[PDB]
Amino acid sequence: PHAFKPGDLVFAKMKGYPHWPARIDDIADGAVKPPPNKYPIFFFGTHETAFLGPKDLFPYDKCKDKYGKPNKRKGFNEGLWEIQNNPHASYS
Repeated sequence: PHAFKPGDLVFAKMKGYPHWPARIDDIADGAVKPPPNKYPIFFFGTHETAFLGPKDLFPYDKCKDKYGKPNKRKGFNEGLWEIQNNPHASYS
């Protein structure tokens, strides 16, 4: 098993939110230097971005049984559709 790379599918954990379907984005695409050992995360559904370290990143194939369940939070269910059906699309 390897370090996280752009295009990796995850659930990403932030405080006040459930584990959220997300992907690792490419930094070589932005014009922004990431904090040390943090990754640019794109959240499905909301189409928001944040920087998160590996402790908040849960690989999607391993964790979807547990986290890949409908939620009432705004964007979550759309985000589930997007990660399962077109995770690598332009949502921009």
